Amino acid sequence: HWGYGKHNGPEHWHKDFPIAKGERQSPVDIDTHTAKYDPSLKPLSVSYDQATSLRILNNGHAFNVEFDDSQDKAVLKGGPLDGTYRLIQFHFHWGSLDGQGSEHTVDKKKYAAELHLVHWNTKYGDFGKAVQQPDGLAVLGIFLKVGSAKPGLQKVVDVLDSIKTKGKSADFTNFDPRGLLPESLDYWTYPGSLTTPPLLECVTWIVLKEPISVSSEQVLKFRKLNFNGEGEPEELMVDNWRPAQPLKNRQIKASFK
Ligand SMILES: NCCCCOc1ccc(S(N)(=O)=O)cc1
Ligand SMILES: NCCCCOc1ccc(S(N)(=O)=O)cc1
Ligand SMILES: [Zn+2]
Repeated sequence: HWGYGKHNGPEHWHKDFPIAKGERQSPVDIDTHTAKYDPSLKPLSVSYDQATSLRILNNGHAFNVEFDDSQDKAVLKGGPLDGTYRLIQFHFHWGSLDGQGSEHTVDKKKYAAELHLVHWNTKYGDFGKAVQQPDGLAVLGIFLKVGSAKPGLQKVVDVLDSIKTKGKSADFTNFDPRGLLPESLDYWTYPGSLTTPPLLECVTWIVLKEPISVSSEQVLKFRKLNFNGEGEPEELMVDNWRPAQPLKNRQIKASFK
């Protein structure tokens, strides 16, 4: 199975997922001087007041916090988007060291981690159908830097002991993802892909300019998770990020000057 190790990592993925070498792969480096301000970009509309979180799962590559997406409860609209995108899950990518972990980079700078809030276009009915469309998903990407603690992240950190290994899940109701956002909703946007297999080219990426800060203890607890299942040799879940891919025939637009 694909992974992040030397023998099954990002360099290998193209052999089973040839779209790895495609025209709109993610993540990418965001060159801030080359991105263009687009005054026609609308403000993001993040409407999470009615979010219903259900469960947290170690899926062997990261942990997902899952939401009830059977109604318009937590949705993303506006910005570059046409229509309404429902929150289905969020997850993170992170490093073994504070100087790496993010998937997107900014002027080649790597953050300690990156949060992905994953949404699907309600005109396609369900997530499985959405990922087969060029405008199927909207992923909101938020950089994490190490500094002061993020209070709204702590309930996530404290449950990770109960989902240490692959396939473990825990009830995770009443979590408010609004606590994970920075102050500003200024963003960059570009057309891209899932950053894990199957690497489908179905994502409108919206990457916030302002990182959130998390504490060293918070990200240390991420690093104590396991890629492996219970009773298997322990492999710490670290460096579960794909490096920047060629931008090719794309331009990154900015919502701000
Ligand atoms: N030397 C043996 C290594 C074992 C792993 O083999 C793999 C070979 C390829 C993949 S892929 N194309 O899904 O990333 C995953 C695992
Ligand atoms: N067709 C099944 C798809 C399963 C994977 O779902 C993903 C959903 C989001 C991402 S990412 N890192 O681009 O936000 C990766 C994978
Ligand atoms: Zn992701």
